[PDB]
Amino acid sequence: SGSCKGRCFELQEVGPPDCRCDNLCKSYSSCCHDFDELCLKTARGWECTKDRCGEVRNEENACHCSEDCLSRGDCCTNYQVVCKGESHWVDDDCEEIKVPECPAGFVRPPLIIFSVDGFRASYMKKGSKVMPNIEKLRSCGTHAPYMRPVYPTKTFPNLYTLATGLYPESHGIVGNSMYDPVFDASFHLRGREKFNHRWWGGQPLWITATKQGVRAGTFFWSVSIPHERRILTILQWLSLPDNERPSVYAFYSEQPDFSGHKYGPFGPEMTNPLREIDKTVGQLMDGLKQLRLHRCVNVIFVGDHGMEDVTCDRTEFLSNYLTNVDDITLVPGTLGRIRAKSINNSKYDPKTIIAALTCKKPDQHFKPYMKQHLPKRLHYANNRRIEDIHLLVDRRWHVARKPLDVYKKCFFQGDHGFDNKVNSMQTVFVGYGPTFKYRTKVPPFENIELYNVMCDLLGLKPAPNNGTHGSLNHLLRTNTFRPTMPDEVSRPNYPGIMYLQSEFDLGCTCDDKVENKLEELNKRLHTKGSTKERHLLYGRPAVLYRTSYDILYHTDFESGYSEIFLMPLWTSYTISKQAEVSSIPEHLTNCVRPDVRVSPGFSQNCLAYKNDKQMSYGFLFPPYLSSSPEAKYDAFLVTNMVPMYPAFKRVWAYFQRVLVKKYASERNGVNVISGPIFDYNYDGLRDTEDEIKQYVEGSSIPVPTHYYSIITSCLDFTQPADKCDGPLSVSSFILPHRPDNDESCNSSEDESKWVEELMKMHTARVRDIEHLTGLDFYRKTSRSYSEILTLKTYLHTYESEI
Ligand SMILES: *[C@@H]1O[C@H](CO)[C@@H](O[C@@H]2O[C@H](CO)[C@@H](O[C@@H]3O[C@H](CO[C@H]4O[C@H](CO[C@H]5O[C@H](CO)[C@@H](O)[C@H](O)[C@@H]5O)[C@@H](O)[C@H](O[C@H]5O[C@H](CO)[C@@H](O)[C@H](O)[C@@H]5O[C@H]5O[C@H](CO)[C@@H](O)[C@H](O)[C@@H]5O)[C@@H]4O)[C@@H](O)[C@H](O[C@H]4O[C@H](CO)[C@@H](O)[C@H](O)[C@@H]4O[C@H]4O[C@H](CO)[C@@H](O)[C@H](O)[C@@H]4O)[C@@H]3O)[C@H](O)[C@H]2NC(C)=O)[C@H](O)[C@H]1NC(C)=O
Ligand SMILES: O=c1nc2n(c3ccccc13)Cc1ccccc1/C2=C\c1ccc(Br)cc1
Ligand SMILES: [Ca+2]
Ligand SMILES: [K+]
Ligand code: NA
Ligand SMILES: [Zn+2]
Repeated sequence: SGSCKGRCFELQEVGPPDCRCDNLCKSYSSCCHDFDELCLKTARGWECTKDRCGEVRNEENACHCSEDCLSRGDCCTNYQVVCKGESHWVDDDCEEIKVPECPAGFVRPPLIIFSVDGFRASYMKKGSKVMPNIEKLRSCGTHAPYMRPVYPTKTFPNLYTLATGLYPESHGIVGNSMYDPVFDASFHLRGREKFNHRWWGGQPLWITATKQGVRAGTFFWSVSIPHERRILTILQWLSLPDNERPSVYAFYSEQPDFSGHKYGPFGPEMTNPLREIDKTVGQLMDGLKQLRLHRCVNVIFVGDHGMEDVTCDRTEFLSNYLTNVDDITLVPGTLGRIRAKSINNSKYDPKTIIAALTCKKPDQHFKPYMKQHLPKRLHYANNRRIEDIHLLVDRRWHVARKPLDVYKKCFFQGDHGFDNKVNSMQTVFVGYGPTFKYRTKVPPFENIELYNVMCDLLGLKPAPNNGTHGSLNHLLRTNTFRPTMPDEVSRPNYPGIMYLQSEFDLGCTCDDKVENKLEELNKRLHTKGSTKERHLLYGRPAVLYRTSYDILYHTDFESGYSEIFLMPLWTSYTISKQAEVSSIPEHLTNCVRPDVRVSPGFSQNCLAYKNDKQMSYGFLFPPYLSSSPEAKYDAFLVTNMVPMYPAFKRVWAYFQRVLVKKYASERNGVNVISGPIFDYNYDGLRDTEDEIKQYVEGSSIPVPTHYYSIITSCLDFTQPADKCDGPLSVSSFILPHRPDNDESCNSSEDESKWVEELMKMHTARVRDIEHLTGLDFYRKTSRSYSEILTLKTYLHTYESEI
């Protein structure tokens, strides 16, 4: 029942039930009666015209062109241009901002986040003729060719990842629609439930700012408040006295996502929304220039996801695959999440659901997965709000439950939400200001990294998050943060020859007993690690947890062998361009040899594989790439051996026999690090031994859930991988270790038609492998630590050129 007299867009929300005057009161139905009148003035528009100059202050107007307006901080943004012969910010040549140029009483440069919904990366080039302000920010500041959103590429997961540096599985907003079985409640876009704190995990920037005594603009805007009013409110706040003025502000545009849904990413109707966005960027920058803040403020221009072409006719229906579609609830669209419609119903069975959706039609436009089998690069499993069954939907398609759902809910021509590697889902980043570099292009990066940077730009300490602090230092002219290498926790043992053959009772056999001062002196040095400079190019990986392990040297490879897990944690080898592929000689098919540097009790044994009818075994260093007939015997040590389902042996064998040699050919040598991963609780983090759910039958040999490889070479491919003088190039994958090849609909064909495709799907960052293994790679290089962190966050996507 109170008033907004003197409180328009107040910075601290008042306590109920007293009427509010902040930028969120409309959204709550709690604004004061006089809010529209005082706080949402519209009279005469947003632009000073040639006959408003010098006017007599009329308080009814949206903005002002009177003489006192500069003092009141409430001029129209073009006031100086129309009235005082000033130029627009965009018409001025851009001058490097080598230091902040701020008015007295600014403790730090303000940060302004300008986030735009559905702003696809290619808009920067394709719409460049109609966005001269955005294009000036882009070419004068720092920009990436594009920014990778998180999965699912929806609005709320992505804007909250931008604010927290966390994966949605961690922050808890895992879609635009959710059901939380613990709270027994649902989250929807439309509604009031979305405003309930318990949905929102982690610690977003504005709460981080406040706990550390940095004042934050009320970030969020009720939808009806026009963009021009949003801008003038931000400029008004920038004129508050120093003890009241916030240090960070956010502006959000519903465009071009809104129009993109109706017309498609490139519909001719899309030119106008892009013009309007630019017009708003113009207004801000002219307003900052009026305030003399245009060389003081850091501006971030940032999208949450792109937009793809999607129409009604490209819908796949679960009714065409399942009889009894009514026993399920589907969260539909560009992804699918399936649960049981009722919990008292216990004839529902997920195993049978997946089977009925697996490779059922020649042209099938979605693939079912249990969430824990999804590619690890999506990080989309460790949350009770993520349904066990998940449908990865092809770009350009929708999934729905029944046809009735589509024609009664064509209407739309664009959508988003797909796999975050998809070109059309990529978005933008431009940073402009004293803290950002001048005319700098940086490589593409993931939006999870920005929370640390925004914290850096504000002199704040980030809450723990999924960014890699320091990986984006190359954006910044000056950085608060200088990262340091984590300390090694366990140091290795270097065993010598300690055991006699006959002490081993492993049920292993080898046709080996056919073999001299020449090459026994040589193999002695091979076991001391003579060729180790060749095979271990960037130093040994550090182990960052408490464990017992051995470094084992060989002619062709080096490994860190775990006495706890009975297998290597990592194996490292170099394959030059000139190296040859040989076969496994017939007599050595089944050869496994005891390793006399490791005790029987810390060794695997061949019997358990004999007795485990579902489980076989493979090697980490591939015997196919042994450098000589003699070196080949090393490849058959029991300590190079790991458990593999026969179905996965097809995959692995093809990688080792064919793909490794191909990459060495194409890249001029490669260094390969391979190993097992254990993630039974699907949290993207290394399991301890008491978390292992599967052992090779009647033995303490744990079964990995995944196998990784990290393949490194020289970015300058004219240099060989073992002789690189410069930056490195990397690709990695995390392959799921599965007893069938149901994932690949073409598996019954030759490996040359499906294996590489599978590997591409399971591409990973070296950083993903680090979390999953507790190792730290690239410890000894000539490169700067910041450059290495960037390499570790790199993802090889196998999409074409944007
Ligand atoms: C990406 O980055 C993130 C963030 O860094 C990584 O996620 C973190 O990972 C940690 C290790 O897994 C995990 O540690 C947990 O913490 C449990 C308690 O956590 C609660 O408190 C958190 C802190 O909030 C406060 O933050 C600051 C301090 O920093 C304070 O000043 C404030 O006061 C804040 O309140 C909080 O973040 C967390 O939030 C979760 O839950 C909320 C409400 O339910 C949700 O809103 C929110 O979304 C979070 O939910 C996520 O996390 C949970 C798992 O925590 C997950 O299930 C969800 O899916 C979702 O993803 C909490 O409120 C603590 O219980 C754990 O301790 C157990 O394990 C240790 C092992 O050392 C034992 O020693 C210990 O005794 C204990 O075991 C006992 O309980 C066990 C299980 O119940 C049981 O088995 C056993 O028998 C024992 O009795 C552990 O320390 C962080 O919580 C987590 N943080 C976040 C934000 O998720 C993530 O790993 C990264 N991803 C990758 C791939 O790298
Ligand atoms: O005015 C709005 N601000 C926002 N959203 C709106 C959605 C509809 C109408 C208005 C709004 C969606 C959103 C979701 C989750 C987290 C932040 C935001 C958000 C801005 C933002 C601020 C700071 C950062 Br950092 C990132 C995003
Ligand atoms: Ca785990
Ligand atoms: K077997
Ligand atoms: Na198959
Ligand atoms: Zn949208």
